[PDB]
Amino acid sequence: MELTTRTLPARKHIALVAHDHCKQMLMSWVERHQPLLEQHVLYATGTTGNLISRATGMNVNAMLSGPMGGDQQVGALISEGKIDVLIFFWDPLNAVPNDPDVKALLRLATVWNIPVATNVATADFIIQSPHFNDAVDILIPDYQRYLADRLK
Amino acid sequence: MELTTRTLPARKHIALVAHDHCKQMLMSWVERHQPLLEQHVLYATGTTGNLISRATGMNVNAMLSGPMGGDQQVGALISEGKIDVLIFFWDPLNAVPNDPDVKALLRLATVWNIPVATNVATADFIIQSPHFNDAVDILIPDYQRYLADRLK
Amino acid sequence: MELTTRTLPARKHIALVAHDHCKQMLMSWVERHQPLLEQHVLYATGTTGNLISRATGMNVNAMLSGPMGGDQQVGALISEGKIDVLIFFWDPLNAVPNDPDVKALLRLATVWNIPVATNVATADFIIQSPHFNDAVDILIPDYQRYLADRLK
Amino acid sequence: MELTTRTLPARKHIALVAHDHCKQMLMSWVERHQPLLEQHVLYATGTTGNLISRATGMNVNAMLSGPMGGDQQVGALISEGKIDVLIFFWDPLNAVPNDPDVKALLRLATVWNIPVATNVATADFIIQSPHFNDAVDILIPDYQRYLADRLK
Amino acid sequence: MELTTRTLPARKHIALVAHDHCKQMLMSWVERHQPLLEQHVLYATGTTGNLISRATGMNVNAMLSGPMGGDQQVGALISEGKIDVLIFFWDPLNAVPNDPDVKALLRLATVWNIPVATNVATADFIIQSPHFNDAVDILIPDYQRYLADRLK
Amino acid sequence: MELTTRTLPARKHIALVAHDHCKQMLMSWVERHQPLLEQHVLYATGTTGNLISRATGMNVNAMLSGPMGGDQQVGALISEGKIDVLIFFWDPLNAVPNDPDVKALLRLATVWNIPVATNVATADFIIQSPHFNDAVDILIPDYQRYLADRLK
Repeated sequence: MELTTRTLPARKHIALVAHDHCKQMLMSWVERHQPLLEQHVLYATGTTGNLISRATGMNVNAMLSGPMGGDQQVGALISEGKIDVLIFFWDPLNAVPNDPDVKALLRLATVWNIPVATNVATADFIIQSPHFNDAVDILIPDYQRYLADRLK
Repeated sequence: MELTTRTLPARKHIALVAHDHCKQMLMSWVERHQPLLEQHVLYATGTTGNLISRATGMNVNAMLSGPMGGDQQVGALISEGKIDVLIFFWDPLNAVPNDPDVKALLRLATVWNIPVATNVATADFIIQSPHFNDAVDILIPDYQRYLADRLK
Repeated sequence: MELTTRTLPARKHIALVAHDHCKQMLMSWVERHQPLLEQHVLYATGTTGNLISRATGMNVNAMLSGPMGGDQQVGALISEGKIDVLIFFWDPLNAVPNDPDVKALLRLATVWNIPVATNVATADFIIQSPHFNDAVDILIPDYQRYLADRLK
Repeated sequence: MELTTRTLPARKHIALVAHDHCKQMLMSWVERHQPLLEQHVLYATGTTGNLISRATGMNVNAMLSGPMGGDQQVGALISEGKIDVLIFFWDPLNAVPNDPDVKALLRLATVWNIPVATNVATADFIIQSPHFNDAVDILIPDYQRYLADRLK
Repeated sequence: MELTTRTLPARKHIALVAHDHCKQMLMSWVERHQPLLEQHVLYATGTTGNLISRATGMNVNAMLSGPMGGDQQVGALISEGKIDVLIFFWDPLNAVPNDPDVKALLRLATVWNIPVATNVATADFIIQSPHFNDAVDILIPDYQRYLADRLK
Repeated sequence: MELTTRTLPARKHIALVAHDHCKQMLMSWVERHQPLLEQHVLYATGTTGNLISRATGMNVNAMLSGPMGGDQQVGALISEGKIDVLIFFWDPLNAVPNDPDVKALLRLATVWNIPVATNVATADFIIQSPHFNDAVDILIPDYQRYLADRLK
């Protein structure tokens, strides 16, 4: 598939998501990096988002709870180039009912080539990276040509 | 889980999705019922959408292609009460790349209790039902109450 | 591929299956439509079946419980043209051990093109549909042609 | 859970199933042990069963093809205690459409505790075992106590 | 695909694994077969292995707990040809977090064609089989040729 | 549960894995950062490894091909604390036979909290991160305590 470029802005649109057993883990991480995160645009699934705004006082755009469709809402935003970073702490030790949604979301994040962290170590590596606070160009699939070839 | 209601408008917002090996099967179903479908509002994933509007002249609100995010866009619309009927002809004899997206879409449609058809027989029954062209209430989960329980 | 036709009888052979968290929904639905379900022949997996028979007094041919093989028994009956309608309320908010059995059953229902409802709205539309109490022809794959093409 | 006992007959009801890329393997295996297999009752999925009977002249009770519902037909027979042994050479290297049916089939063979082989090595150890031609007691879930528990 | 052969030594390297609900079963099975098992080399996942040695006094090479990587460690050993027999009593009635690991390990055992038992009935037939203590040749995929093709 | 800590050495042990449709993408990424990667220890699955070394002349500890067990070999080393970073470019637009193996590897990489990149953007952010060349502490599950409770 042919590729094209997209610019991730200096102020990132970050999606924050965590399963219940990983919530306290995501909360700790968000709290120790708050000064930095307060500089970007935050999005989150329903429960996670409300817990964060409650604990940190930061402004978060909360979507629907994951099981109720929040996961796919974030997925759609990503496919629309509305999300630049995805922090998804899914539980690797307890199966969830929205497992397909979880896999679907990660699949799309892979496809659209945006930075993705599924654990703390990766999250720290990402936010400490130089281009986290600067604009940078990434290579994304050329959807227009992808679609055109589908209709030939 | 506490339930509430939502009213499906007389002119239904119908999403039409089909995997490649099912596109001809969907095309034919749409042509056979065009006189009826013309009275409603059509949505579809990228490829399916363009193939239809071209072969019938009907106006279809085409989202991104399934693999590229279309399925999740539809799922999001469903969870937001913007889609009232789902017609999804997925291939039952051929694994696909966006299988998780497929399962996640069907799960949400189940959750939000909207009429869903995954084959021709079900689609025919739904479309021939008396209230297909009428406003009718459906029971939906009470998100607000559901969320509160979560933040407690 | 290669398709032929089957005629669903006026007196439908209906399979009723529900996951625990959805059993009350199914039960209520059955009670509200007992007059009509009174006619037609009813089948069900173990637990679901006995509960219905025990609360409504209707005759129900109960198979093994889902986890014990009931889903596959229904599946087999469908592929053998013994089931005409499938009412399957699977839980979209909880994971189950017989998940593959569930997906397998829905795959076969799709393949054999019979009316399938996975939520109340879909069930209501199918049962309210005019040709629900009539003989209706459905397009089904021609197994003979399919098998012949396998042993070429 | 409650467990009771069942006796596997001296003369076993064997189910033979193989995916397309494993068919030649199953065929050879069958040919090498034909004299012994002819002493038992043979069952198979559509394609597999015909290929075997056409090549060996053996009497095989062929079910529908796997993708068309044969796997579930076998699963049901196992759950009903009509299949005592399962030889299923599935393909661990290729896609395969009826994947859930495959997992569901193996799930039931595990649940109902019957000898199961998914490769030649295991198939050989099983058929060469001293009690392959004898009656053998196996522990199986006690459905009665299971269902009774599910109710009341 | 090119196939070659490997010889399973007379003294087998057995891997023993069991999900929680099946541990008691495996334990008892091991004790009733302790005489024969002592003549072999035993391996097991963290929890399973410790319980066994702490009850039978037998020497068991315990890997990591399954959910922590045990299943994959066993998987690697098999592909490396260091495991000859796999006795894996996985829970067919309860969803586990390491589900993919479970499936991946079973996939590999199938690929490398080693004797595998997933229930007691199969475990008994395999262990009593004549060549369980003899050196036996098995067909395995010829990796050397398989790799060479990949690099053409 | 109980978490302990581990220190990734300044000289990282990097695992490189890619599905066929992503190999060209990984090669390009590798050569683009060869100067830096040259200072670290590289590991990879069969095909990927050979293709890399045979192209850059860098030393690569190649494992078996993914479908043949290499995915689990890598997963095993990660769980053993031998792999510090994982670059896994899996195909998001094409389903693979060793899919369970793929998910299991990703699951373990999540549990053991190591930096994980599934696309180029994530890989670049990690490798461009300042502490990529420093000794860094990461929180990991306290296995000892974990196992202790299991045997309480």
